[PDB]
Amino acid sequence: AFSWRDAVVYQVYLRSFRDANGDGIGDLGGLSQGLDAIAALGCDAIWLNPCYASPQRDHGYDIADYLTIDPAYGTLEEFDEVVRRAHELGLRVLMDMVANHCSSDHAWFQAALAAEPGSDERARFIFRDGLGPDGELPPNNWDSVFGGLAWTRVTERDGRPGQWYLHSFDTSQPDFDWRHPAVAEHFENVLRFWFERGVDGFRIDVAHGHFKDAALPDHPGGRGPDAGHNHGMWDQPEVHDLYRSWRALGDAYEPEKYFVGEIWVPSPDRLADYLRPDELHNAFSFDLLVQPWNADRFRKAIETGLAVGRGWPAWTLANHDVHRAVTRYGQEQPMIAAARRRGPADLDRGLRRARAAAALALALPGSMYLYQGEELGLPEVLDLPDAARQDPIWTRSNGTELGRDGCRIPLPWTREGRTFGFSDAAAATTWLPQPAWFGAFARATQAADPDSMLSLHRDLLATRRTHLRGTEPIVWLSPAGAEVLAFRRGDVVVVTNFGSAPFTPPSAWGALSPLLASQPLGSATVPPETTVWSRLH
Ligand SMILES: CO[C@H]1O[C@H](C)[C@@H](N[C@H]2C=C(CO)[C@@H](O)[C@H](O)[C@H]2O)[C@H](O)[C@H]1O
Repeated sequence: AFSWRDAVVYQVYLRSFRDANGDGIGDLGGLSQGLDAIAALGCDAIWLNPCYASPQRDHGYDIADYLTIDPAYGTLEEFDEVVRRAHELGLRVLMDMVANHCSSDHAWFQAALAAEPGSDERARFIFRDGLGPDGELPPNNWDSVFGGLAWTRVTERDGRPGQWYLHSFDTSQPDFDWRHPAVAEHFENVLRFWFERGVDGFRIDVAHGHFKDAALPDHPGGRGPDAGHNHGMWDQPEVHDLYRSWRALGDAYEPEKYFVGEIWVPSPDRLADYLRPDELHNAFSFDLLVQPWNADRFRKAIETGLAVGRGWPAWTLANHDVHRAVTRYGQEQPMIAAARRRGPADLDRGLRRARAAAALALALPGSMYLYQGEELGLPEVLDLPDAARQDPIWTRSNGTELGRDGCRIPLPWTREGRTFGFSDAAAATTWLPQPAWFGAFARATQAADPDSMLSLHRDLLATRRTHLRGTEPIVWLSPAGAEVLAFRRGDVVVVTNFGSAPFTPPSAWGALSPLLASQPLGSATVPPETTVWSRLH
């Protein structure tokens, strides 16, 4: 039967999955068409990046209406059909909860801008007087995650500059005041609304956000690279009461709803508090995602994930915010900055390592989140033309930080077609341009090739379901620091040879016959940069 503990979740970046309407934008009609492909791959659930009404200044994470689907993606009726079709295929459905902030076009925030200092409208956000004799300094020294100030100054109704409002992310994403009672009430209503439509749970955006220190103190570390975690801006005690309330709400349903947090905090003990039994079910294990190709760093990150997750963490190797794994591992090897390195990526090296890494991560106890396109071995499109970039990171850095658009390129479905089957002929230009070579990675081509990245993922998910029991914990076979990672789970032994020479496992690891491998191999040595799953006799 289905279990969240062992779920393999396909992350659907809807804008770039499949364009059924022919407007150049991935949409719900396209997702409906592609659900058969997700289930055939072997996945257990889908998580949709936010598809609510949004001006797309942060591509869905700036929400203007939490109770409606963006008209570019479809109607609520089409959404209901997607949910029922997914369910009919056995796929559970996670939506994306974005409650730290809303779009500046949300009706509440437009009302706040039009209201006076001290109004209730502004009290639902974080508006403060500026510092300096004319208020020209921001109220404190906080940085936007996307670069620049975390505050924007507004014009008051006398036409002169006045108060500033806080935005942890883009200027167009004002942060709520989570101490204002209307905010919590609104988000309980949002949860209930979507749960009523059969949504099975939420991925929680900025789960370390929502509450800040009520005094909004300056970060003593400053703005610089090694300023450190801004303790006043994130990860406050009140956020745990919030998740207790959401968990209690979700636990009233049968089956109970599911919550996975997107949490970025440095301390594993701080992270673990989000996963206490009355709070969130899980959180992405980002330590592994940011590691370079290195056996020792992988092992340490896996150890951290297993402790924080109490034995069944939520693993992921890529998402819509970081460089694709084929690029990360194909580059020369040296928090989130580690997953956004620039420089030449060797495609064959990156594909080899990405295959081995997928095979390793899918053997770990717990759940696994596959970002769309990773099952095709897509590289990051680093050479996107300047003019095509849309990520606020690009604009706010004046072009000195590339941003995330290179992992959001519309997927290739067929070798043929001007958009590689992402849309039909008659369709508008795609919202981000696909490179001329994307057709080489087409899903249909890979499905027909037993050696493809897609076929490897299909084999892994099939073998994971038949041979890997969720109740069997890791028994480490290799020692700390080894260049070859090896463990046993029940009667399956997993070996990842991170190095460039073949490796012969010591006979004490058992009498092994191979189940699958991320490369060819009929010997008992593990080829370079290869993962092998074997049955233990
Ligand atoms: C290092 O992580 C930081 O930067 C990341 C980009 C953020 N990720 C989420 C936060 C926002 C803001 O809604 C969207 O722009 C991202 O796509 C979403 O996945 C993290 O919450 C934030 O802590």
